Amino acid sequence: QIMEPHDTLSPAQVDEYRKNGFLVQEHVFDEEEIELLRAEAAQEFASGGERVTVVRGVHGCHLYSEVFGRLVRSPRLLPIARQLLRDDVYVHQFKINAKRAFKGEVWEWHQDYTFWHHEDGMPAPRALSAAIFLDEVTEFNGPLTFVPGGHGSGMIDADVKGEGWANTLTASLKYSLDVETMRGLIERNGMVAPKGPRGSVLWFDANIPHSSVPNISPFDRGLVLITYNSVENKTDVTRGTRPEWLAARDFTPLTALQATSF
Amino acid sequence: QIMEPHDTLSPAQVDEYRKNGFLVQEHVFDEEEIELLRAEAAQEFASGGERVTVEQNTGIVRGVHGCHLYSEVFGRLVRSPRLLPIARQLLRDDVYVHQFKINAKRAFKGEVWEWHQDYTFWHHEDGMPAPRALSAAIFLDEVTEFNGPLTFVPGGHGSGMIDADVKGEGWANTLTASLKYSLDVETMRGLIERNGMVAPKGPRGSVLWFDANIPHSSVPNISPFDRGLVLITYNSVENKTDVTRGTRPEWLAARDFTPLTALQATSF
Ligand code: PRO
Ligand code: PRO
Ligand SMILES: [O]
Repeated sequence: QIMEPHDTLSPAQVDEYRKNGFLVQEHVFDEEEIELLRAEAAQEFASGGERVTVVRGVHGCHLYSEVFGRLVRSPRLLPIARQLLRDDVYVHQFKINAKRAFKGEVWEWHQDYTFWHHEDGMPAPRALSAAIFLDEVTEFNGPLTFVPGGHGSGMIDADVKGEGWANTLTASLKYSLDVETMRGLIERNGMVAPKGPRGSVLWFDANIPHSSVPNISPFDRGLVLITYNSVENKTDVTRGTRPEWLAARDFTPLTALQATSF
Repeated sequence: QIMEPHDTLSPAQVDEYRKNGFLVQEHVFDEEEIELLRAEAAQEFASGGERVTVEQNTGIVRGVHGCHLYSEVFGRLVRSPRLLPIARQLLRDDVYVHQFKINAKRAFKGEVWEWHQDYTFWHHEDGMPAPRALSAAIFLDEVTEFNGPLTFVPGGHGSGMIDADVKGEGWANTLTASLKYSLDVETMRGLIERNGMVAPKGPRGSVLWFDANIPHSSVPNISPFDRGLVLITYNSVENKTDVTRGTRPEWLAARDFTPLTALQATSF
């Protein structure tokens, strides 16, 4: 049996990712693959316990689901994560954010790296996320929205609340960026809400500022977000304040899935 | 502590490798690094027992095989971030070491490596199913016109596996001036009449990457200068050898197909 030889990003693609801080590959996974992933997302939402947020999200699924454990090692994903981070990689965080059709809430503006630095002791922004589109992403279903190029200022300040981790993945974020600081960013750089079909992957930088609106449409916007971190860039588990299902502690380099008879 | 971020080949370098079947990177390893590998190789030639090979005219060391399984330095070398990312890149897979060898081609007495394709041996002796494998040749010495460089038919990998005369049962003659599978002189001449011959050169510390199926050879070294090469053969994990048609020991043909991971920078 045969896995297709690993495909990496073109030099132009890499350049676009570096410039903008994000990049879309369309139709990475086919419909049958996507349906498998949706079914498993549904299992995880139904049985996740304390790993579910209210359903707003579920976290850490690759540690509990075999299908998700295999996904993060996929030859469609792992080679590009390696290429972009220029290292072996492991999964820092895994989450599925079901931005539900009628009543799907905001994600206020944030840089993931701000959270991961302060909550988990990640030392540099040498990480990225791959967001798999379980549904078509349009203007109307609350797309992920970015300031392009906004990753190249490093972190930028954000006020904190809670002496806990509970408010890290709510509508009200622990480290959001204020109206003024965003107005600045937006006035200079733009806003972009990249779009795509079911099965696409949206790659984005740990430090790019991003957000998403409420879901207007009658349509869902299920995303599977896999955060790859550089093994060299492993988080300092002695600054770590969160469970494994939010911030991994096993830094074993991932290997790609090979084709087997089962 | 920090390893330099993984460097891979440019698209132009990769196009050159696929077209010619070989590619030189100059000055990959520095002098101090080469010197560590030189000293470890001297240790393996002195302690490798059955894994050592001698030139016929003499008792002088021709080569030692399998050192990554016995030497910790060599076990780490194959995982080096100067090497592993490029092997993964060119083979478009995770990889593992099929074969490891050090070929000391001494200053006045190194003998011939007759024309051959590595893949022919690996396919028939070891059960490698396709030529999705490559060798990285580390130059422990400057490779010049005069110290018996590996010499290739550029582009000769792309007309598949050429047919060769088998000589005998088993494998001891896979490592000799007398090769088990050497090439039909009439097809050699053909290959060469249409493709030519090239002996890549470079300074100490360079790496010469070459395709598993590229016809290659080397002449004797009659310079006053050694040509020590550390040759690491990476194979794609998908392309793992069929260990059920395998005729040779571990130190010629690996059986552990665990994907290699890169060495990280630690405090020791
Ligand atoms: O707490 C976290 O790490 C994720 C990333 C930003 C939103 N929630
Ligand atoms: O026997 C082998 O496997 C190597 C490749 C060709 C010459 N010796
Ligand atoms: O060879």
